Amino acid sequence: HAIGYVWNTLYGWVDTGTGSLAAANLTARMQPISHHLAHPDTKRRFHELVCASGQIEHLTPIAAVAATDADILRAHSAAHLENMKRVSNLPTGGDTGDGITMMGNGGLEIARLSAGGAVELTRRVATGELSAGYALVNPPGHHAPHNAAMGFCIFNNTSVAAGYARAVLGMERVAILDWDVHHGNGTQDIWWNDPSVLTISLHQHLCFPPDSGYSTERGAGNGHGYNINVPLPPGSGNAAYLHAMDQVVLPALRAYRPQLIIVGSGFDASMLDPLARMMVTADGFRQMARRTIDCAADICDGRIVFVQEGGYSPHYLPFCGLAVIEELTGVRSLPDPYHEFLAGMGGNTLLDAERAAIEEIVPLLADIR
Amino acid sequence: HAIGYVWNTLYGWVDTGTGSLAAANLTARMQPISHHLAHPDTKRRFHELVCASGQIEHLTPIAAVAATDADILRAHSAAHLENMKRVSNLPTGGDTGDGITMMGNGGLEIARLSAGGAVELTRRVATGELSAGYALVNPPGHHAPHNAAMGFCIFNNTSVAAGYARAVLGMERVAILDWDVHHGNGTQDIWWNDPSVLTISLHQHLCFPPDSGYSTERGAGNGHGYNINVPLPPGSGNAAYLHAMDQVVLPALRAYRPQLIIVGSGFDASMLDPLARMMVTADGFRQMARRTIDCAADICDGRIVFVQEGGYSPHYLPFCGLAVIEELTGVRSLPDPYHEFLAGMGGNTLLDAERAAIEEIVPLLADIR
Amino acid sequence: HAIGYVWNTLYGWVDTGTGSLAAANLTARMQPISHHLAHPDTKRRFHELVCASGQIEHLTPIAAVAATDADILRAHSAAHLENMKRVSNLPTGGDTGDGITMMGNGGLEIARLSAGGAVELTRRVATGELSAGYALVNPPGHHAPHNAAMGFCIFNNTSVAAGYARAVLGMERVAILDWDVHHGNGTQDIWWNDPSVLTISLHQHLCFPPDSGYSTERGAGNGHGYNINVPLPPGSGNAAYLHAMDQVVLPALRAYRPQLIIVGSGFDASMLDPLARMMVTADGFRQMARRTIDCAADICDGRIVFVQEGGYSPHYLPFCGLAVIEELTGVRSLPDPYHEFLAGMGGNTLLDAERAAIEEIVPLLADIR
Amino acid sequence: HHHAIGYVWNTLYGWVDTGTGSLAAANLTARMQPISHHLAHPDTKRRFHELVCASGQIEHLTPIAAVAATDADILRAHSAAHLENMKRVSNLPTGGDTGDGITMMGNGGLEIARLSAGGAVELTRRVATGELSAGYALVNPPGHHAPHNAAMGFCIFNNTSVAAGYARAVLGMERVAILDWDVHHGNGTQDIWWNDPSVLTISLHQHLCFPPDSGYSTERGAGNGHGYNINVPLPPGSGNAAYLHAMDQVVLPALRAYRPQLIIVGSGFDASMLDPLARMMVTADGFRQMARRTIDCAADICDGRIVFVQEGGYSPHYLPFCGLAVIEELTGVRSLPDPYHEFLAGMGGNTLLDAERAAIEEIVPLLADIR
Ligand SMILES: O=C(/C=C/c1ccc(/N=N/c2ccccc2)cc1)NO
Ligand SMILES: O=C(/C=C/c1ccc(/N=N/c2ccccc2)cc1)NO
Ligand SMILES: O=C(/C=C/c1ccc(/N=N/c2ccccc2)cc1)NO
Ligand SMILES: O=C(/C=C/c1ccc(/N=N/c2ccccc2)cc1)NO
Ligand SMILES: [K+]
Ligand SMILES: [K+]
Ligand SMILES: [K+]
Ligand SMILES: [K+]
Ligand SMILES: [K+]
Ligand SMILES: [K+]
Ligand SMILES: [K+]
Ligand SMILES: [K+]
Ligand SMILES: [Zn+2]
Ligand SMILES: [Zn+2]
Ligand SMILES: [Zn+2]
Ligand SMILES: [Zn+2]
Repeated sequence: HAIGYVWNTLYGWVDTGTGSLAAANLTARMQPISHHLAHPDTKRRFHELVCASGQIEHLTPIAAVAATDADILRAHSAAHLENMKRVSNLPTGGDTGDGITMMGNGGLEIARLSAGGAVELTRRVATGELSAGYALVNPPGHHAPHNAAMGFCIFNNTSVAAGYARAVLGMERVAILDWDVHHGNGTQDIWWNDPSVLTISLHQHLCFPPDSGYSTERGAGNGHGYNINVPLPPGSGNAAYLHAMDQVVLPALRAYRPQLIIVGSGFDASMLDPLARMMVTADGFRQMARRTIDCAADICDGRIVFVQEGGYSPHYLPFCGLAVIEELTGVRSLPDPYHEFLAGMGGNTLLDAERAAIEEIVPLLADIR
Repeated sequence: HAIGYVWNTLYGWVDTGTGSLAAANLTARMQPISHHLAHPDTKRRFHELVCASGQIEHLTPIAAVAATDADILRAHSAAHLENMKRVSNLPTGGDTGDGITMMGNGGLEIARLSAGGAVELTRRVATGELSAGYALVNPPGHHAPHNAAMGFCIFNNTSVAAGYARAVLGMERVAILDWDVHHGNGTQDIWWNDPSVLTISLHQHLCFPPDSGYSTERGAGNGHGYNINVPLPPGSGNAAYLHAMDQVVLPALRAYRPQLIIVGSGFDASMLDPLARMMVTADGFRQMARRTIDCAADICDGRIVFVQEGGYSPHYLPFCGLAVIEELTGVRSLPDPYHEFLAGMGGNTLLDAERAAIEEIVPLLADIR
Repeated sequence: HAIGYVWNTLYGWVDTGTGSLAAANLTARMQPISHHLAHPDTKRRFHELVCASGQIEHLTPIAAVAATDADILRAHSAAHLENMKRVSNLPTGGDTGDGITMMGNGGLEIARLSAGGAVELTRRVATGELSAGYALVNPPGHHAPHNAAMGFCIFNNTSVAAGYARAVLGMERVAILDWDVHHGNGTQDIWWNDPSVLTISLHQHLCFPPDSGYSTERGAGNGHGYNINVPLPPGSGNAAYLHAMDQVVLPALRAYRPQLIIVGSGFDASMLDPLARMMVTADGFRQMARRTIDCAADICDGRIVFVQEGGYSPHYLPFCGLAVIEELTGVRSLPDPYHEFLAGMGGNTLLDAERAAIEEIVPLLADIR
Repeated sequence: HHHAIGYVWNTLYGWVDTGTGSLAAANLTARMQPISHHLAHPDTKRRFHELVCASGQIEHLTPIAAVAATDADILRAHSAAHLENMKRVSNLPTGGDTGDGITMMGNGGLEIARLSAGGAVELTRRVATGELSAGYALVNPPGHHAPHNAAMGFCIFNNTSVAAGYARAVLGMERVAILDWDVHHGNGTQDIWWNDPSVLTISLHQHLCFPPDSGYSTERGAGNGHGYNINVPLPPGSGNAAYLHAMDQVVLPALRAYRPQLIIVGSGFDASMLDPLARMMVTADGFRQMARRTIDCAADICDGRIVFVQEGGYSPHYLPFCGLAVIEELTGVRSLPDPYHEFLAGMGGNTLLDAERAAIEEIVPLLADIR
């Protein structure tokens, strides 16, 4: 039991610009605002709560090491890397291609530290120095496919980490479990043809991106059957999420027998998130983390690495993230002060449409060898 | 003919404090934040868009007139009025009662101007000077019952306005249609025994408060049948809302034949709102407004007054509000720049559970004489 | 009689980006920040106080009308106008030339409204519809010379107004009195050879720009003697400023007999300004305004137009501006709540070095015909 | 190429709730509109901390955890009555002002005030007794305006006096110096040690900037403490030349005469060229030279024992570079330019003006009475 924790100051310095989502735009009458939806303060407040709560005293700080060009090229194209260097070199940075993904001047340095934080924690868990950990990285990763930045993501951090373990550590099988509320299309893309990385995405159906995350997207060639999408309807809460964990996610992991589990740990499924419509509470994320850590203990010697994805409530995300940290440390010392306010809103009964969405995926488990 | 518009600078000066929802609290480790969820910038950004878009050139600006004690006592108890001016007269103000509802020293001035904005616009529409209008007030109203402040609401603005229309203008029947995503419990309470003010609330079921808004809440005594709740499931979008408008709301208004329609116009049912889980877009709000305004044209010579309630997306609320203003002016000159991004997310299909929730209410129409 | 007042919502929407002064830059480790020093909220808070104080009920609101190409060319070169059109048309705008003055895409719209606010107010004062007024414009103007943007100024608003007054309003003489704390180098340049616009600048010596504002800069050719710089030492307060008004500025205006006085009204000489080291309080600005308005009454039928320049204290600038507005309206209804706090800090004694700096300018007065 | 340099930051220093006003509270009747960042908002000091980390300076520092100041610690500098009153405000559901109408605190805010004073104490404990050579305690809230019996001017407890008190009573040092270069007069520190020659208190400040009624050169202490308080009031517009002249002519000679066993620096950066709360012209290079001179003095006279403790400073833009310059002088690692250097160097302040010279000359005769 030693739990690694990655925070780098520059994770809080990501420049999301002066827009809300896209850039500010006078002709469209999109007024500038101080905090873009993805502003780094949300994740910084999570870090600061980790410290102020005293959880930091039970964690082993791990320094990020910047990802090299060669590290990035394991997961991404040369053109993509060149384009990110171009944008980062501009005097005020700029949009990276999709119109909602700003990088500041010099912001490539932070993207390298974000991917490198995930890699470094993976490395140190795999040696046995650490039993597990949480890499509280920013910018996020899971939307970025081989040849682009997308959806606030510059490089696919979890895929860079999985690529490292496969290339360097002699790991035959790795699983990436993504519970960010948005479809992990980038991760799905990168490993589409590859059975050596089982990619699972639990998400709100068609939330982002628009035309993806269907359960019929199962990979190709040798990789067919090694991508599992679990699209859930808007309004799904703890009961639906936990049913999905018990009926689909955990059985998939046990069938596949990964040697390492990487969690794309977003908190944008929270009850208070502006960028999705789900009803998960901190206690829901707690139970999700507890189940996944316990699964890792059973099947891969406890080797589990959490890597921050999205989440957009500066108010509530810190308590969602703290719950996961407490499940790693085993020190449960602070309440969720929003518990009683949120518990009365619902989401804790499994609805028939939620049950049916999960049942659609159960047959795909038979094809995991 | 002429459309009134109320904005007062002090609506943007409401001091929501340094907490997120409740106050910042060091022992709970709730870190202070610049913008409380209910910070006035959200509604100020709506006002600024009304101006910057050119909509202000098609509106007649109407100054708020502070609500008198006489005005406030038509909706509220003598003890409540005394208690707010007791609280406002305290050296730094204080707690109105529920732990999420601030008032500053002299913050009664803003509460009076908010209610008075609704009254003054009502007076000018109901007397025939204006055809209709929008009062972009703050603080909001609909959670304040006869004897208390609640859920960010000091006085029940729409009920103060309805009370004025009844007692001063001699209207025999008024309807208040509340499409803020939270249950209008305050409005329901005030008029509970009174068939002369038909109160309708469309809302996310049990979102806030956690214990009201059931469709069994129908009024009492002579008021029985003149309160209609339409609780909707989380995830409901444009399709559910428009189905509710056509199957329940418009028929209720036609059966009742109000001489004035007041709309409690919240935008917290929007797709990007943190404080509910609904999926309405600016186009949904546009169609809701168009339907209600056309109903008013048919049954009460177009006498319709919109009064701002909640809504918590500083990014997207301005476009939701602008769409409603455009339906009043008839000048549709600015695209919603979020439309394509949000359209893909859904909410645009009437789901069986949404339809069933609305169908439960249809039999209640028979009792509206 | 009537006092005109210009505010346009877009003046508050100028996007100053994510840096402090220059852009954020990660190599330099200049961390992004929400409010650039020149963020438009400072001027917006002045506008909001004009309204909240009740001064707006004593003012005649005057809509800004976009400055035309012909208007701009009375102060600037064809090349500069075309370059601003070029930068504003770029997909995400850009650098206007100096590395720090930026325009967003379509930002030319705001620059035209800023200059056009000054023009429209000037027209309506000159015709006698209004006796005087205040144009609370943004972006500012006085650093922009004939052939460039500079120091966050796109067009020289007061020179566009002066040029309009000369060519369209028939005025043979105009004076521009600039009491922004920084040297009005742009205004000086534009009218350098022209005795028909007397240009006066009171400023902190070498504050910005670093190499101009010496009292030896007196114009050339027919314009020799018709530019007057009054550089003052850091730490100069109410005593120095009022002595400079009494000994130099008012005598210059009286000797010149302008038909209109345009004031470049900055408040960055205030006691709490980050971007200069001067000690002027709201009462100092009040007295400067009272004196200049009274001078206008004596020499040009009261024709005086105030046009906003700089000022960077969001806390205190609103009260400095309000004091000027109160001298225009004659309604003195709110105290400066900082009065006692700032009065104790000094600046209210004429120091020998301050007296000496002002006495250096006196011989230049003899040459004004 | 350096010995161990202690550094104190605690997350809660960044969580001090300064409210919704500018200076005093927001006030509707006065028409003081609410604002996100109060002048004294903790982000300014947090931006300094984050630059220490992002610049790589943190790799050359020894992080030292704050230890909460105990009642006994606070009572070496303050009255029992003052300690008791800070508890009450700290219990209020949203906190409140503590006395003077500009000194906001929270429910629980005493926790942070104890951690601020305790950061100064803990660094002092480790520097004295030789574990560390020197250090910087980047604390918040600040200290120097709080006198024996009150909170004042954003200060709850007098952090540097709590540290000096510990050094005197617990470590048994006979002589301590507190050098305060925050731009405002250190009236609280002056008050606490007024009668006491065992703590030499020096304050460089803008004359009558804050408070409005103190900091004259005739305030020299009383009784056995007569001659062991030295004020150097300077005129508005004073810059690097004035401050370095003051260091060379008054401050450093005073320290050499007094022979303190420990030098505590009340390290504010509100004398900077871009500060809203004073009218001085010091640049980061100025603060660099001031720090270099003071550390070298400590090396000469008290075995290098020097503890910097954060006081004021209100430019979130520029303060981090001023603070970083001081940190670089402690580590000897000079890896980042001041990006404002050229912009500010043209503004002046680097020539000694006659009135500046005169203000400093007035104080030189007081050096004769330091025994
Ligand atoms: O955490 C995340 C980020 C998700 C996400 C990112 C960006 C989104 N984009 N929105 C817009 C809005 C308006 C116009 C164009 C695009 C939508 C979702 N996913 O994991
Ligand atoms: O627009 C609205 C918003 C209603 C609303 C009402 C109550 C809320 N309070 N939440 C909390 C959270 C934590 C602790 C106590 C209370 C938050 C939002 N009504 O229309
Ligand atoms: O009110 C004003 C302020 C003008 C002003 C002009 C230029 C400025 N440039 N500042 C920098 C700062 C850092 C690096 C380069 C340049 C900063 C302020 N003019 O009237
Ligand atoms: O760093 C500092 C700043 C001190 C400071 C002290 C007192 C201050 N008082 N401000 C006001 C302003 C308005 C009304 C009452 C009081 C403002 C600043 N001291 O070291
Ligand atoms: K795969
Ligand atoms: K996912
Ligand atoms: K009723
Ligand atoms: K409702
Ligand atoms: K001239
Ligand atoms: K000037
Ligand atoms: K002493
Ligand atoms: K001092
Ligand atoms: Zn996401
Ligand atoms: Zn609501
Ligand atoms: Zn200026
Ligand atoms: Zn200070």
